[PDB]
Amino acid sequence: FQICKNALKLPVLEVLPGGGWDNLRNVDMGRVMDLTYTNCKTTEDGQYIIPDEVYTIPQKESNLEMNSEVLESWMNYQSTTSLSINTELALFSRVNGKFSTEFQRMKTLQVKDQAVTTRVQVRNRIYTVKTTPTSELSLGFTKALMDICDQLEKNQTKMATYLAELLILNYGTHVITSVDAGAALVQEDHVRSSFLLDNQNSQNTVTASAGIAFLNIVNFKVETDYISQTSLTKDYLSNRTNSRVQSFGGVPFYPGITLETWQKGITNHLVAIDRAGLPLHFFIKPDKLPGLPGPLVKKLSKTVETAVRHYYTFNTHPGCTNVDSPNFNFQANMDDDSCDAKVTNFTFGGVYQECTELSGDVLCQNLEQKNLLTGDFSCPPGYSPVHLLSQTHEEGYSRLECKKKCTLKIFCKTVCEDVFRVAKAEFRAYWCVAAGQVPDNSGLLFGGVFTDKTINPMTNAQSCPAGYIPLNLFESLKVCVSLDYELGFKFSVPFGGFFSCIMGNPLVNAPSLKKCPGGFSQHLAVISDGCQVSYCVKAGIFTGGSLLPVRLPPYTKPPLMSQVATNTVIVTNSETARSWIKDPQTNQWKLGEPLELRRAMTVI
Amino acid sequence: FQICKNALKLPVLEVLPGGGWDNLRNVDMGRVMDLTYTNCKTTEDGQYIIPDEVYTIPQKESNLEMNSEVLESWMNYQSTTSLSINTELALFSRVNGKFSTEFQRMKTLQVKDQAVTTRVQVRNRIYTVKTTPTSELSLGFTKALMDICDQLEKNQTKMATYLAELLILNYGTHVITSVDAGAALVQEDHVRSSFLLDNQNSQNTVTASAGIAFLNIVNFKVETDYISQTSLTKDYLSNRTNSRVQSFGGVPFYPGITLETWQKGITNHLVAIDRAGLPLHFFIKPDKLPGLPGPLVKKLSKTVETAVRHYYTFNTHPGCTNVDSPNFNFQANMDDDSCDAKVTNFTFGGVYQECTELSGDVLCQNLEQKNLLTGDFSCPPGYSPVHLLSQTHEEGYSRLECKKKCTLKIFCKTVCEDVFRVAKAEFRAYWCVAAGQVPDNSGLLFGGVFTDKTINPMTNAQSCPAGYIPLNLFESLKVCVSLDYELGFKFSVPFGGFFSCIMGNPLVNAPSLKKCPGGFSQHLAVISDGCQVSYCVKAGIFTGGSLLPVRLPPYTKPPLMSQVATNTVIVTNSETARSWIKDPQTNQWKLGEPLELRRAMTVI
Amino acid sequence: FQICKNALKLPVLEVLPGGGWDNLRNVDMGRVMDLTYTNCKTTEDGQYIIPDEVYTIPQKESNLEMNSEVLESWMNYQSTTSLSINTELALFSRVNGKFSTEFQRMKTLQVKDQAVTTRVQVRNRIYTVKTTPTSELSLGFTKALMDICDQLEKNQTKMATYLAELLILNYGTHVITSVDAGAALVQEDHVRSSFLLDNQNSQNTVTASAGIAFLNIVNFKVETDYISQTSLTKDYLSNRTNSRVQSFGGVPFYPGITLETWQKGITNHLVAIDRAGLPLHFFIKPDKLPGLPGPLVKKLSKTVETAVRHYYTFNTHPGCTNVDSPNFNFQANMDDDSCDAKVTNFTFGGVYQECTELSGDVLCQNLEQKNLLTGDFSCPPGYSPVHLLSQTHEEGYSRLECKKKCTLKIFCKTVCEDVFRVAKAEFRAYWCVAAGQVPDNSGLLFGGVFTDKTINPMTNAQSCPAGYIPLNLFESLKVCVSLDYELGFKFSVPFGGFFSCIMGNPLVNAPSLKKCPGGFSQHLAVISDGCQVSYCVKAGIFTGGSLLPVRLPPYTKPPLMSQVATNTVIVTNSETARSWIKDPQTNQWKLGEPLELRRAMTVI
Amino acid sequence: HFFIKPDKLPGLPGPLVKKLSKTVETAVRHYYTFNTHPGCTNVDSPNFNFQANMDDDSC
Ligand SMILES: *[C@@H]1O[C@H](CO)[C@@H](O)[C@H](O)[C@H]1NC(C)=O
Ligand SMILES: *[C@@H]1O[C@H](CO)[C@@H](O)[C@H](O)[C@H]1NC(C)=O
Ligand SMILES: *[C@@H]1O[C@H](CO)[C@@H](O)[C@H](O)[C@H]1NC(C)=O
Ligand SMILES: *[C@@H]1O[C@H](CO)[C@@H](O)[C@H](O)[C@H]1NC(C)=O
Ligand SMILES: *[C@@H]1O[C@H](CO)[C@@H](O)[C@H](O)[C@H]1NC(C)=O
Ligand SMILES: *[C@@H]1O[C@H](CO)[C@@H](O)[C@H](O)[C@H]1NC(C)=O
Repeated sequence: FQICKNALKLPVLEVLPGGGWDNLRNVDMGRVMDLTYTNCKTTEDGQYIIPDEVYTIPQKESNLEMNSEVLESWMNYQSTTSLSINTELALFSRVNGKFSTEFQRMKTLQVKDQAVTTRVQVRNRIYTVKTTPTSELSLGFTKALMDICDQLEKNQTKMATYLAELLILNYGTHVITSVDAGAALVQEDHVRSSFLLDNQNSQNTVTASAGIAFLNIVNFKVETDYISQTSLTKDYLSNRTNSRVQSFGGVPFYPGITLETWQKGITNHLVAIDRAGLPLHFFIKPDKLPGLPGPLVKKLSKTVETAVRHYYTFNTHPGCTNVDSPNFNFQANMDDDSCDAKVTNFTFGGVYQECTELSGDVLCQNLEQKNLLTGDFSCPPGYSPVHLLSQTHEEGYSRLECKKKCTLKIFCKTVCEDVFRVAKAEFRAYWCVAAGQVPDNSGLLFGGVFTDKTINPMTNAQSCPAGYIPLNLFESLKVCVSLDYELGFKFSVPFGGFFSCIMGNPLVNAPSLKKCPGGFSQHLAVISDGCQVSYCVKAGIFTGGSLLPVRLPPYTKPPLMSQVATNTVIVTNSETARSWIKDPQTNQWKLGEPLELRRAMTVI
Repeated sequence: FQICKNALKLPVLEVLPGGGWDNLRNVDMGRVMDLTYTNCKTTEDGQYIIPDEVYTIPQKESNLEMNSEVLESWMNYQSTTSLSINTELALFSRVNGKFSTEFQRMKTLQVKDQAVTTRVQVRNRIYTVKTTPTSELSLGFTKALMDICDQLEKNQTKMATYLAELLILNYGTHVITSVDAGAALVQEDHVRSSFLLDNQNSQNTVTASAGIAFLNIVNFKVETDYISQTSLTKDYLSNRTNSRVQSFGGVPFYPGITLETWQKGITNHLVAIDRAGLPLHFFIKPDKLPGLPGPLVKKLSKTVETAVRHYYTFNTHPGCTNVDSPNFNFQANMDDDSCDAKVTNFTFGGVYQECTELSGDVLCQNLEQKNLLTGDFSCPPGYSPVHLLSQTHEEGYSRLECKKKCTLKIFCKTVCEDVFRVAKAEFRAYWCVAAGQVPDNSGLLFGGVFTDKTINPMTNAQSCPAGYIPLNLFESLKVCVSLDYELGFKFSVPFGGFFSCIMGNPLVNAPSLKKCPGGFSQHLAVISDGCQVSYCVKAGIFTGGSLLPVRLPPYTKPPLMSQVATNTVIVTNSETARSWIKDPQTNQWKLGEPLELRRAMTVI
Repeated sequence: FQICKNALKLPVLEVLPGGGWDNLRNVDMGRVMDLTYTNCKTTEDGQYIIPDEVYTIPQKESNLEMNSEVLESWMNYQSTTSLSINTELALFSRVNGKFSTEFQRMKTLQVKDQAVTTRVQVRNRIYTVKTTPTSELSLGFTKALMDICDQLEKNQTKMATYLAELLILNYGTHVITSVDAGAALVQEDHVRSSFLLDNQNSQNTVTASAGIAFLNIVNFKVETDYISQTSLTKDYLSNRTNSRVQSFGGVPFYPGITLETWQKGITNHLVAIDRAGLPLHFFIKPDKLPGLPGPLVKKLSKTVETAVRHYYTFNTHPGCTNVDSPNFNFQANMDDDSCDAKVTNFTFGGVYQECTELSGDVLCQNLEQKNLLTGDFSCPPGYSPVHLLSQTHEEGYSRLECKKKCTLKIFCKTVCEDVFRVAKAEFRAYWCVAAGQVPDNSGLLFGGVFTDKTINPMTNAQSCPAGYIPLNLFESLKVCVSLDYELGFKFSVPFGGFFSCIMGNPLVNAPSLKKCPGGFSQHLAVISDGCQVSYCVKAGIFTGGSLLPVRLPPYTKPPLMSQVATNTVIVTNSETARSWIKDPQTNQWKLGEPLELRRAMTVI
Repeated sequence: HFFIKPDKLPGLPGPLVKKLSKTVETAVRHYYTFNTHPGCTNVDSPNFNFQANMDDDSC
């Protein structure tokens, strides 16, 4: 786009709608649109140039909120940088933006201080920039798309999902279509809930005081002299906690910039104020990719959909988030009435595993372990076996076969042959529940849980407590269970249930959703081939504390190539008489009846 | 248009009438007009150039409303950015602009604070820019039009509607014809209804105080000194809540800009102040598209009409919106006298489903489920079966058939054939109503509802309450029904009725409109192939709370190609002796008698 | 990139996401991306140019935190220079940044003064710069990658791990993908915990005082006059310890720079504010390196993974870090409930070694030593032998063989032949534990430990205490054990247990994790061929004191070439029919069936 | 001594470079031990050695 800047001496449009966007991480991950500047299309005013596949409608509407916008609960989270994306009725609208760099701070300021958040935003959005419907894709994005297509062609349903998760990590969860270019001047003013409970009838005065304080802090730079200083403003400042005036656009903010010099500061600076986009799985349509065939593009879109879904469900964590309730879970984003649900107590029953291995019995015996009570895969008397996960495990083993041909024993040289013998071993995890009123003595007491990735919240380290035996559940899931009841009673915590991605725990009252009852705090334990297993515990002190970080894709190490690579040179549909033949090129699909019939007669 | 800027050193007209416009989202979605600058046609003053297919009549009328414009109820919603579009007698004039970024804030400020909105607008509209009647269409818009035409040609009545909904998402619901270029300076000053009830005879003084406060806040930048400061102004500021001075045009606003420097700021900035346009389905006329045939263009216009209708009815939600009434529904946009209607109570009867599948019985048994009371598709004694939806469901299944030809067992290679076996399974949902005075013990109690898309407002999460069995209605509609009466009485809520897009519930008193009686709050449940099904519940606390977000098109995942693609090379009319023959090109329709008769003799 | 600076007179983007990043050392080690400037791609504003394989999304969001951010405990460590990397759920998220130049100072200020840290940060991040997914690698990084590949090809599994550790030392542990270019103005204000315990209800005032003090120190440069000076500010300054206003970006900070001149100072200066990247072992994918084969790249990635793991576990040290507890370990980064664990006391049992040498018995007898009590490899009565390490040791011996051919005894000249006879000697270390209640008289008392690398914390020098015999454990591990009980009782310290990388000590209660019980402080002793052995001691005064420095890779001297170099010209997979043939070039892998079958028939 | 690796010097052979690195290592060691002097460095103790750098509990 440098040729257009040379021909037209004016800065390029700063924020562009072309490119992927992540709802959780709250950042634009990658570029999904090519956005060529072959023709120097500019904004209707001589200020910014725009790519050819993007049109802009200049709104240039500047608002001056004289009073603050109060957010009582943080479940809504009317976000600043993206209000039209964190609000859509997506797969999960509640956790649409609950992992942002802004919402994390807002949450740690709202629950740890019992203080609602009030913002005084001055958003002078300049351009509502939008993508042209007939826009192409960027070379990197379409290259990753074609790579996922070729990997779905080679019957690698695990490697294709892994590459889709990598694409989401590199291109977000939503393709931005609309974006409100402009600037913002927000003061995320958190104020105690008791200040609103004492001024519920005078909330208008609270909002007015917040707004005038924002205004006089922006312009004056002097804290001893402000405008409209009253007693209620002093009480507001006294009940005020963690004030921060954040200018999302324009020249970087300081308490000295008069709002005239701030609004005039928007001449080159134009940041996304209200970006709105559709999910990327919906963006990849059969007409969007001309060379790639229709049904294959639809299968790839379904793969991207299920990968975005695995991203969402693994990222979000269900649990009550009511500040006053005792079973309040701080880490949870999406809240159900678990804290309000009747509290109970369950006795854990133990876990065992089965080995079904090809060869080399040393590797599956590591993941295989028996019960603590009985010592065998049989369920303890009085409990019911519940299935958790039925998938295969494999790790690569590098073997090199060397045969040396040595003449006169001085020309001796070693030449080898690298062989990678990936061994697959089926593994299944089972855990039982007290379906009957069995004695609590037999009831194993859950003491904690840890693997090499997460940290045991009870011990604050990747370690097994004293007196407990580590039980390897799948590969590295080390559950710590008490060999006896009393000596491990003070340290341990009542169990909540083990539920996985395919099958849930029966503890919720015969339908049983993938959740733990009795107001127990749920946490993730292990991810395995795009499937999660979760542990739930009593809502104690260790359930809260720190905020859970954002889990990022991919959710598995690169799956090894167990299946052989396939070349689906011919693609067919049973519904319609539509086919697609692969040319000698890598990705060049063309319609032809003779070639199709010939290659079909050859393959079958 | 850069050649005209080089030849004539002056900025281009900022806002243009060419382009689509969405009534609900309140933004210009896409460009429907080409707007070529082949001839450098300018405004009659040397300030802005205009496209060749657009003429402008300069009004340059500047108004200074010294007093505010009060809006008692928000049902009218005289919008700021578009007053001539949100007022037309369209398909739904009440919800014409009820999903705007402005109206949402106005509503949350009007009902949550019981405060009417008053605006002091200074709209100096400069140019009443209008489109030439003999104007062509943009390449992207006409390309999407031709795509919808070709898809209606291939007998894909579902994919064509999906592409029409996508076009509406990309080109809005109204093609703008007139637009009032200019700037605005509005103060959306919300003031309590009690302040107007106490000053009903002195509303003129309230409006004067609002206007003078707007004026002295715009110019002075000093809050301690204003002009015409009286006691009534102080009472107005005391009863004032969420003031915001929003300048829709010109240089971005700040409390320091004297209105002289604001009005002089309009030299390059020209935003749409009063945009007026006709719906896009009416814009696509037989004479608008020369190559595309007449009756096919009319069928495409009817498709766009029904798609805009599906957009509207799915977006809008009917329910009483009277602040004082107990059955007030906050989310509802269009209001009938439901809250004033006589309150009742109905006992829910249960839902069952039928499977009619081609092959592979595993997929339809997921959507098929029996009654909770009886356990069979038979209606419970004393109830009447009511039909909800009769449409087919299908999901794609990717199957690849591989036959390997391996010589010496070392040249072994796998070559497959991608086959997509879309399986269609007819599904029908039925729910019964207590036509007679049946016991309430048998009457199933509605506990809530959720799918993978929406969120259960009772549980605030996508989850089934404890003690309830999830009932899959169509694909993912998981209704939670109580197995017993008492234990689930405190959590559940009296039912309101299930009504779908094709058939409504008989609960409204034998004609039965698609609505729920007794002042019950209505909400959307599932969209399926452009058809909506709705659930209605007692107007409790959970019905209000947050405002319902804007539902966006398309209202279904891309429908799979079940029907075979067709090439209607010949098009005929039974009324008139008019035909249209397809040339070897993609879209090139030409009149010819010999070609028509020959190809007709060949096809039939 | 100088051609783009000549064509476009503007500074290059200062911080770039391309390049490796070390989590522990908290610095960008090396460059992992080539970042060519073949096309002069610039930022969307005329301020900075960017490499072709890097795109930037300008956020330009400037925040002004009016109140401080309090960190009660230093276990979370929300870092300033990298908040999105020290938070990810990596192999070890607790020690993700516990070896930074910032965290070391924060720790020595937090525990030695019992003072929590509060920061008032002004981070005006300008560009969220990100790497293109289809980006190549830098010549040096890909050269080191190819070197590790060739060394894994030559069956040097130790030299390959050594080169991987060297690469991590030269390219960090994480490949940066996202980076928030900008500036920061942070005041790491440490304040006593008693000041927060006395103002727990008034923590908002403490944060406000910290923020206003930051603001008035930044701008005024005069310490006698500040704004908003109250009594609580004076109490804050009285309880204040080690204040430091650190500007991470922009023009270097001084108390005179008004924040206007600081924010305006960001025109060329752009430092990483929030850098986010994935681990480098995950960055090296089969598609990232085209020439290098797939399974070999996967094996190299596993080698880099295990080398990063050895870096992490050797760097981190587990031990309780609770300030109030008596068993507080200052050096420990990751904390378990060891201090809270029941305190015990164990009697050390002694160490012996075995020699299994090829030839030249002088070298293994140095590492071999018998027990002090018994004087033989037999375990003392009442103890249980525990294995520590089973690996081979070797050191190079240079021998030159000279035979002189001298004519007339005056032409006499010496010509030799350098021969390097690396001698490998197997060595095993065993140490016993009092499995039974043996007398304490026989129980050897652990007096200390030292080698040539670390320093004995009891003697503060590499020396053996008087009256103790040095016991060489592996090569240089000189454990000092008491020959008697009483005379060495005052100097010595109760033992905690010897646990190594492969096998742990059985002192933790038959599973025994690699840890020491009873709240004993753990320290590293010796690293040997990528394996660590650790000694644990009673949590006394000498366990704290100074902070442990950062252990840096490689964790072994260059392993001698014991195994012969191999040329795996052919690489094969047993799962898929995929192979890779080496061309006469160094690293040029190409697919061919005839060449593969021929060379396979030749090698086997 | 660690910087001089077999790959750092291409012309010079591997084992000879390793022997030279061991020579540089032992020379740096002779530099260190000859430079440093062990002795107690506690100001209050009577046997305080001022010249000593590294301190053991000799005093
Ligand atoms: C394709 O992958 C699936 C899933 O692992 C497997 O069941 C099937 O046998 C594979 N087919 C071929 C031809 O590799
Ligand atoms: C909040 O304001 C009330 C009003 O007087 C005051 O009594 C109270 O002390 C304030 N709280 C704080 C924490 O300053
Ligand atoms: C066209 O579509 C309709 C609606 O699905 C269907 O009834 C009809 O059989 C189809 N005709 C052809 C020729 O595909
Ligand atoms: C509104 O104005 C009346 C007039 O005196 C006053 O009594 C009342 O307190 C005001 N309400 C608020 C909320 O300030
Ligand atoms: C390769 O190295 C391994 C590990 O030291 C050794 O066991 C094996 O014998 C070596 N093979 C060759 C051919 O050098
Ligand atoms: C901390 O502040 C309190 C409040 O008066 C004061 O009593 C105390 O002396 C202060 N501590 C220090 C170390 O200045």
